[PDB]
Amino acid sequence: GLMQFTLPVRLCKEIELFHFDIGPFENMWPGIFVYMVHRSCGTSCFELEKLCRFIMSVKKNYRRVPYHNWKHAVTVAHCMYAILQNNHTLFTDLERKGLLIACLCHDLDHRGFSNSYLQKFDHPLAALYSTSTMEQHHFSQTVSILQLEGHNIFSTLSSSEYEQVLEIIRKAIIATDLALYFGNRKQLEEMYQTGSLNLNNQSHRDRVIGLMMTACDLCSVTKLWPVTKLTANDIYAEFWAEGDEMKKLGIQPIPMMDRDKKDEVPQGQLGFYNAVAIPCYTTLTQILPPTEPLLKACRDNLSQWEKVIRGEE
Ligand SMILES: Cn1cc(-c2ccccc2)nc1C#Cc1ccc2nc(C3CC3)c(CO)n2n1
Ligand SMILES: [Mg+2]
Ligand SMILES: [Zn+2]
Repeated sequence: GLMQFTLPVRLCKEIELFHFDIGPFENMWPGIFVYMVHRSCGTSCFELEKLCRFIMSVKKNYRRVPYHNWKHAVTVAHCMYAILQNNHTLFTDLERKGLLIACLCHDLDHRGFSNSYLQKFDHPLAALYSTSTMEQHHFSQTVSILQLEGHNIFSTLSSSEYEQVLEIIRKAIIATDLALYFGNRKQLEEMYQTGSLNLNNQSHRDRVIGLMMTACDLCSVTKLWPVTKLTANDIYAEFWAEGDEMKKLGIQPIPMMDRDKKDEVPQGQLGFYNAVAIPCYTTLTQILPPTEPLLKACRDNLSQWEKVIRGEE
């Protein structure tokens, strides 16, 4: 009832900042997430015994892959927490509630392979879900954990609030499909610039929550350089394993996934910052001005990749 979660001082302060790293102590990550729900949503959003049981089933359903693991789930939710705390009054009670959960769940049961590798391997999930294959699976796994006994953290919501919150979570998780990001950002750019962007238009809110989801999902490019650079090793560890598997199916993988083309990593990061990360955080900053630190941190890391190329590290 009167049972606040507290963090040591350095964490209590740094968790409010966009560039926070949740640290290497896995056993503190659930405490961090509950702390964020309590401050973002209130101590009354969720029955604590249910939330804790839900967090631990979510954790169990993430796998020990190098990048798309439980640490990423909690990192992406912390970024969403920072956006919600710096844009307090722009979001409904239900949006606050759905989005942190969506972020914790957005990569449930990921195997460390792209939608592309599933389709070329001809994985059962690719016939059940022809587009956003893994992302429809992540949502399906979320609804499964919600229907386990003692796990329905949304039990107190009305029939119709429950359905809105599962619909916010479904669109939030689908939007983490980066193939959908490009179109969704282009539309958001045009609506903002011609002045048509309207946050009372539910289809516009959808778009805006989708862009936040892409921003939170890519938030490793907004950390301090030593965090960003070591995360790149985890990311390439998956991409190269998928490369290996492509070659096993008789297919030349794209260079990004070819461990034989390691040399050209720095130049490939530039591509990614310019083609994906910078545009994402630019459009997000225009629509939500208090998210600017994400843009500035991204630009700092692009500039660190330029330095890697010029032999200066
Ligand atoms: C487009 N491309 C081409 C090549 C390439 C070409 C030739 C030889 C070697 C590599 N590499 C890339 C790349 C990338 C990439 C993709 C997703 C992603 N998410 C994140 C953080 C949010 C987690 C990072 C940053 O690490 N990334 N980075
Ligand atoms: Mg994903
Ligand atoms: Zn993700």
